[PDB]
Amino acid sequence: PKEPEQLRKLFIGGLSFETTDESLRSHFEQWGTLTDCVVMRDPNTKRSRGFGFVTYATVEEVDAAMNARPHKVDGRVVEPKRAVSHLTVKKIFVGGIKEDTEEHHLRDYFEQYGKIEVIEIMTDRGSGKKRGFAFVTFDDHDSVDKIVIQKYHTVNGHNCEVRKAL
Ligand SMILES: CC(C)N(C)S(=O)(=O)N1CCO[C@H](C)C1
Repeated sequence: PKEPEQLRKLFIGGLSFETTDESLRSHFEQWGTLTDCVVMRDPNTKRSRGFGFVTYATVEEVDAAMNARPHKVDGRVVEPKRAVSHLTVKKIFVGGIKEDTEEHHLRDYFEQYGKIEVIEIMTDRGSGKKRGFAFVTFDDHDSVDKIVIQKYHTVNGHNCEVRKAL
């Protein structure tokens, strides 16, 4: 069946106050079927709150929209982010990699989530031995958001624990 609706949503910040449900939909329908699309407004004045959300039919459509950033909607570059599972970071902790996992193992796996800028395999300050964890820094937060919602990460045969790093 369908992926959970929460994983199909994009929170769009930085909207022009002139953006409407209809203009937000017309824009974001370029990357998939929208089952929902709302501009948040004040309950009394109806003036835009400057943000809204869109819900796609599939996760692949969310990916397509994110890959099409930057989005200029009604003349203003907006800020789409996947729904919270927002702590917006570009770096992950990767644990459980033991002593045999190398840079290329992490690169070959994680490069399919986003563009990697730094891989830091952690070693012991005294002995230089690998400590069994690493940090990966990407050029953009959506890579991290995609990573941390997965139930599982398998790298170099290890089932890894992956979390946002700050
Ligand atoms: C040993 C490991 C489990 N940590 C406690 S960490 O390496 O300090 N680490 C640094 C902060 O970001 C990560 C989420 C956590």
